[PDB]
Amino acid sequence: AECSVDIQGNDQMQFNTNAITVDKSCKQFTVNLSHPGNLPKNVMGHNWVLSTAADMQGVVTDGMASGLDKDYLKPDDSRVIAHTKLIGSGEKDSVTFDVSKLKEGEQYMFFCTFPGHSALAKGTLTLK
Amino acid sequence: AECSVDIQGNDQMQFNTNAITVDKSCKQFTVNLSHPGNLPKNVMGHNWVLSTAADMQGVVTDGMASGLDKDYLKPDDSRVIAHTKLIGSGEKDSVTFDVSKLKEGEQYMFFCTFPGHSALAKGTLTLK
Amino acid sequence: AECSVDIQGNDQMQFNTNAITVDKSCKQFTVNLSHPGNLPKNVMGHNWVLSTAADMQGVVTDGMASGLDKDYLKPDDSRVIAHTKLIGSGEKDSVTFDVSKLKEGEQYMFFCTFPGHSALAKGTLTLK
Amino acid sequence: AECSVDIQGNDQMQFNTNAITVDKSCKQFTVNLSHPGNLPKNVMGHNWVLSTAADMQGVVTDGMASGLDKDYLKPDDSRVIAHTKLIGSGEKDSVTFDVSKLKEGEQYMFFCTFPGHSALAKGTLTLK
Ligand SMILES: [Cu+2]
Ligand SMILES: [Cu+2]
Ligand SMILES: [Cu+2]
Ligand SMILES: [Cu+2]
Repeated sequence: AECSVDIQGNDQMQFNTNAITVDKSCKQFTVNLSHPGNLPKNVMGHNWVLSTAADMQGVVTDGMASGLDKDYLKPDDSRVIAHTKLIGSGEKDSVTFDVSKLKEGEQYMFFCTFPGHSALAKGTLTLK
Repeated sequence: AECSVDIQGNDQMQFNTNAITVDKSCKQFTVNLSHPGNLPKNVMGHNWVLSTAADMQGVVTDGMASGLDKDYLKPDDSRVIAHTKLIGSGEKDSVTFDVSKLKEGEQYMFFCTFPGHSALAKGTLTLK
Repeated sequence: AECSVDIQGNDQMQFNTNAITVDKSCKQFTVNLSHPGNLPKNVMGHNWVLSTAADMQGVVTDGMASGLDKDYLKPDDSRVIAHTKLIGSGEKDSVTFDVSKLKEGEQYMFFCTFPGHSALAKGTLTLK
Repeated sequence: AECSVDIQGNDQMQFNTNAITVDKSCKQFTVNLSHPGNLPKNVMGHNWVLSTAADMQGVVTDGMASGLDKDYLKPDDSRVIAHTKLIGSGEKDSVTFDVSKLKEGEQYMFFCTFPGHSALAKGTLTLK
């Protein structure tokens, strides 16, 4: 709703939304991430990473290899189209990206690369 | 925001929120349920049912035994503090209840009784 | 035992195993799927689909959108190495595939494509 | 078989079984829990906790509130029949409990109380 959306990751390992639609008339899109819980990020940390559906698995695996101090994301990973930092309850982070990076007819997924969170903390994103 | 909350159950079998806090000032609390996907009621129907944490297994068990035709809810189930109807994508329902029916100190859960849905589609609710 | 395995998917959305080793000496491999429970296909159907971990997410998304008549799988989805049928309480289905469809140094996943189940009904398959 | 069982919690948040049968003639029952993968206790610890299916939601909730130094278990929780302690990969722990604490007929669930894991790491236990 407009060119930005507010996403929350909570203490049950879930995102409040599992589907995002990005309007073609948006030059950029902004994702605002908050964490509505009471748990630290060493325990229940969440980021919002975006890649094609096909790349999801790879990013996730490489990322949990990198650890906390690297936000569970592989540095200079060319498959991550856009991402937030990893936060804990009470923290916030936003990222804006170019909608011209996405393309009509490809399937993208967004998820949390923190170990195992991606089973539930994921959702589709489409250019519409 | 105020004495009411908007909950949405989607196609990935989840609620947008897994924690609700009802303020003591509320005379009545309202829940507005929605189904943002595009899957039908028979495949992915969702309801919002409230019971003490203690009663959740029974309501959910007795409920899935009841069937689609009965919104998967034991008719006249006494353990059910409040509930909506089961809806499919595109539909809505609300339920309002007296806060006098809840008590401080007790633990309640809200959940969906459509077969298997309460594993992910559930949450806590407290009178604070 | 041999080049086959017997797997059950219950009314709680769980397969009875998380991992399947496929011995390199088998020419064909056969999975015999059963569904212990009282819930029907349309409500709790279970299939066993196999793909590389990388292709899984897309198989799932595309299958969700295919409908029951299609066993929630996309017709002629080239990413599906093999699959059973969607079966409900009390039914059985088997499938046999050539182990040459499999390469080692590839991670495989098995899962059910029925709406919302893939988060719980999944496991790994390794050509060992 | 007989009076013990060996279960594993992996790095995908899954137990290697979803059902356990406790022979009514065993006088004590021992559960051996190990943790295969590569991740640590704070990112993916697993404990083995047993309670009636009724009491499960409440033990799980009071548990995550208890913190990692309490193994995500409320102490002296009268609802916990038996439990191991939380362990990371590479670890192991056992618990032997008195089969006279169980009653045939009544349903039991075992599960991990680590934040958001019980949704995936859970199963039933029956006295036979
Ligand atoms: Cu996360
Ligand atoms: Cu539901
Ligand atoms: Cu299934
Ligand atoms: Cu665990």
